[PDB]
Amino acid sequence: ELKLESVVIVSRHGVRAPTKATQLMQDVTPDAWPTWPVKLGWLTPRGGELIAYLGHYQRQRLVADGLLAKKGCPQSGQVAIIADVDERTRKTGEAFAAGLAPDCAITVHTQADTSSPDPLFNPLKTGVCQLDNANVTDAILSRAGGSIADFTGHRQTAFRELERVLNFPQSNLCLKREKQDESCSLTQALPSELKVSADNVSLTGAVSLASMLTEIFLLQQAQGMPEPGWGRITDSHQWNTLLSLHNAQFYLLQRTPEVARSRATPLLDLIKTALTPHPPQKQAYGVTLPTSVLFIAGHAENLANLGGALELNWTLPGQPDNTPPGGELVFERWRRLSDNSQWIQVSLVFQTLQQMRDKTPLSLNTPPGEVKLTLAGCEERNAQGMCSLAGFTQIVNEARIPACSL
Repeated sequence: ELKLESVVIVSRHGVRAPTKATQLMQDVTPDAWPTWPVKLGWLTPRGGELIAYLGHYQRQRLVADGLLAKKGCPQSGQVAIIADVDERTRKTGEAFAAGLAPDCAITVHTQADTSSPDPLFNPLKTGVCQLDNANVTDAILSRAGGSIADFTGHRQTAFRELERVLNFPQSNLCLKREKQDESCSLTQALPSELKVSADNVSLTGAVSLASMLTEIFLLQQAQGMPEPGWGRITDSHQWNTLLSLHNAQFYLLQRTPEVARSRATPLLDLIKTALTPHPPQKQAYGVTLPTSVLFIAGHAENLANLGGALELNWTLPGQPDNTPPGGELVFERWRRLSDNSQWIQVSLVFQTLQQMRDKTPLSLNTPPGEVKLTLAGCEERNAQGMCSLAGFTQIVNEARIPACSL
C-alpha cells in the first residue's frame, strides 16, 4: 500500500560515563560510586557496540523496506550522518555507520569547529535566540502543578526510593542534619528552585540531583556493571520509580513548549529539508539533501524538545528512561501508491533496558522496542495515523520559532 521514500533518525548518543563527579554526589551516600572506563561524558566501548546493533537492525529493516540495497555500500550520499561536536555524539555517529554499513567509511559530519558548541543542537547555547523569561517561568511552574513544592510533594514515593538506593540516612548530608535537629529527606535538605535565564532553564537542589543520579544508575545497568545502585535496585518497579524523577525533570525543562519550540527549531528545519521532496542540493555540513537516510547524533534534550514542539507523546515499555541512550526519534516519508500522496510517520525506536543489560544483538527477529507516535495537532491523517506531508509542514511552520533558525 505504501512505499518508504526517506528516513531521518534523530538519535541520542549511546551509553556514556557520568558527565560530572560532584561533592554533593559523594555526600548523599555513604557508599562509593563505581568508576568508569572512559573520561567524564565520553561514550564507552560498550555504548558504541550497542549503537552498532541499532545500525545493523536499521540496515536490515531498510533493506526489507526496499530503501537500501541488501549488499554493498550505499552510494553517493544515499546515507548521511551528522553529529554534534561532543566526543559521545561523534563516536555514536561512527558506531551507527559501522553497524549500518560496515567497512563503507560513511563520513560523520560535524560543524567546522569542533571545539565550540553547534547551535543545531541547541541555538540558545550560542545565543542565536533567547527565551522569554516570564513566559517560560509561568509555563514550567504550571506544568509542575503550580509550584516546585507541589511537584516534589506528589513524588515523595520516588524520592524515598532514591533515598533507599543511596542509603541516604547514613550519608554525610544526613548525619550532619541529625546533629542539627533537622530531619533527613532529600527534598527538604536540598530545596529546589526554578532558575530561568535568557539562555537556559534549570532546577536546583533535590530535583536536579535526583534526575542526574537516577540516570547514572540506568547507565550503570546498561553498561553491564555488576551491581548498579550498590545492588539495591532489584526489580522493574524500582527502576521505573527511580527514573520517573529523571523523566519528570525532562517533562518540565525540555518538553515544555515555551522551551522546546526554540531549542528544537534548527533540528525542525533540518528534518523538514531532509523529508521534503526537492532537487538534491548540498546544504548544511556539506550534506546533500534530500537523500535516503539521514542519521543525526545528539542528546536526550533533542528528543524531548522535538517531542514537546511537535506534540509527540510517549512512554517506552521496558525502558525506564523516556530519552534513553541510543533512543531514536524516527521520521519517515511514505508514498501511498493508490494516489501517490505523501505521508509522514514518526516513531520512537529504542533498546529496552534488558536489551542493553544483556547486550542483545538486534535483528528483524529480535528487534528493538518501537512506539508508534502521532502528531497531536495533525488534522490530515491517513488510516495508519500518519500525517499528510502538507499537514506535517504546517505543524512544523507553526511550531518553529523563526528567531531561533540558523
